[PDB]
Amino acid sequence: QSIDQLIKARGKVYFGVATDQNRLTTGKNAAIIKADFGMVWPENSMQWDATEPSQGNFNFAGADYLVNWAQQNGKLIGGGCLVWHRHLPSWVSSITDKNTLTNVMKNHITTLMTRYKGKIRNWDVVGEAFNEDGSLRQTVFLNVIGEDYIPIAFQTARAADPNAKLYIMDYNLDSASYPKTQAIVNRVKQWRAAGVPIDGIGSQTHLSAGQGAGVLQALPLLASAGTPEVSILMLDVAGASPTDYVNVVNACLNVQSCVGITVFGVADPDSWRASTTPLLFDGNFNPKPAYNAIVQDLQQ
Amino acid sequence: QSIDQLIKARGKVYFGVATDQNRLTTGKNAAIIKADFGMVWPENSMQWDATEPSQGNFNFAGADYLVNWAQQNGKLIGGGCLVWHRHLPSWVSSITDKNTLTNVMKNHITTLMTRYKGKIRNWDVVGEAFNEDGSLRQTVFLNVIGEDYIPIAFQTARAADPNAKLYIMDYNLDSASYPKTQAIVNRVKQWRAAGVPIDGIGSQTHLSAGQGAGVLQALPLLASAGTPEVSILMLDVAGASPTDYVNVVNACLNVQSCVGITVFGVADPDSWRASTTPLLFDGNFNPKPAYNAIVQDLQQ
Ligand SMILES: O=[N+]([O-])c1ccc2nn[nH]c2c1
Ligand SMILES: O=[N+]([O-])c1ccc2nn[nH]c2c1
Repeated sequence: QSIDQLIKARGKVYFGVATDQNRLTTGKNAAIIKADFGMVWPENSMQWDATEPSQGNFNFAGADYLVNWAQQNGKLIGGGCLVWHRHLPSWVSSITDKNTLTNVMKNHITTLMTRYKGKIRNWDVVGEAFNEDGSLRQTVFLNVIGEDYIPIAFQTARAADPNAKLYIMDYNLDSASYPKTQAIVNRVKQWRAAGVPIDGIGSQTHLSAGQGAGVLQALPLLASAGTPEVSILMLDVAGASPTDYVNVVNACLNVQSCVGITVFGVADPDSWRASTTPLLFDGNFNPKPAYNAIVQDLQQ
Repeated sequence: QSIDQLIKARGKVYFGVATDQNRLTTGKNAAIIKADFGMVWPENSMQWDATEPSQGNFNFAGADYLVNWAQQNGKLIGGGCLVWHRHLPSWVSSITDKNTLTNVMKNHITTLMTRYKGKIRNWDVVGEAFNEDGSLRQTVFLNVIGEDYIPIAFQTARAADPNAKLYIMDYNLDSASYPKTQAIVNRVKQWRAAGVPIDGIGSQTHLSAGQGAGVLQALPLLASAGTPEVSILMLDVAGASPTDYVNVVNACLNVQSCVGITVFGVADPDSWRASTTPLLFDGNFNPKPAYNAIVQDLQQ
């Protein structure tokens, strides 16, 4: 059975997966995505280092391939990350002038979003903006533009494509008692109360064995910020226990504003942490017990 | 135990593999390439659709990543394919003017080769130019420019980087009695007699089970064209029988002008024909029997 179909039958929008051109032309990835998943995200092809490796020199071939494949196969598309220190080329982080950085950031956002205007359901606009203690991470954007870079990014994104749902994303939001989780919720509440157009919080969910249960409490806390949507993104679980995966799915089901879940690849050998076999299909492209456990949960 | 080291000890240049950025950041590919392979090729990142998606506007992010990684890790680099109908964007195949297409082709060759001048051992300049009956394939280049497109491509490439070995590549050159095999020999002999700088013939070797034995006769026939080098490229073998792989390796060893062998990926799940499990490492990144058989053959 298709986990995307089953999650839609439970009132959710999608079960998604990260992919890119050379996954779609190898292995069994295309067949599995066509049958079992409802939304695709670019694993790498929309990051800043992939799309604007030198100023104004945009590289869209990989992203274009993904968008076209998704449209021809009737899949939703997520995009990102527009503003993320981790995939930033050196030409950006060397800028020290506030006006120039504001305009470089705006141009990067606008160019990417305009190119795919109307085709992208979700954009991850700002990623990993928080330190573990809940303060704002001191990236080039914070240091040079100041704390208004987040309002600016979201206002710019809403203008570039008013159809898209605009998300902030972060990791280590998996426990309700962790300071980072409470910090992002209270900042998003205040931003939205001042009119910043943050439509969603996306939780980059990279779990160790046994950590799925904590998401059942963390995700309702993220939803308390009052955004229209929340999502689980980049999901993988070391060991791929059925218990951990089913707990994450049930957290999604329990939270009315949680629109769906995206797993960070199809098959274990193509994972960034392949030795932890953390995905739902094995190296032979066979569904693993965690896949079947999700199916059986969603049927009930 | 490294098949590249062992083939170098037998007097050859390399045992190589095709890869690209998102293979190097996932799985165990980087570790295996570091330990066991001596040359890397771009699986996709130097093809025309990837590098020049609109006229004169070049995308280098993916290819730059691979070249940098190879230099950091002491590996040789192959590049290609500069002129190949199978990865051609639509803007090229809609040109009908001979001068314009000639200039477009020359600019594509010169721009890529200049960017990496001195860093690339081998360039595959022209690919898949022959029909199965040995006539020239009627691609946009043949239809618009005529058969001079092949001489022009090679002369342009030699001027752009005189350090690089320049190859023509084709597939189905695996049997000495197949018409295509003798046809490429006939034409390469004629082009070299006219001063065209074709340094190598690269045989894109996609075998079915039991076809390795025929390479023992086909590869010496390809070498009879008199090029300084020949190579085995894009190698994969359905079923990955040790006998097939060893026969291909011994064909290389038997042909003085054969500089090396490149396999078309690391692990089975990442193959274009993964269901045929045709590579040297399995879906758990373990070396398969064919890998160990190559090790023993190179020591014997
Ligand atoms: O959910 N995702 O797998 C995913 C992948 C890449 C991304 N970049 N930004 N947001 C992303 C989400
Ligand atoms: O040998 N190769 O694997 C390989 C891969 C891609 C290519 N493009 N042109 N030549 C190529 C060789």
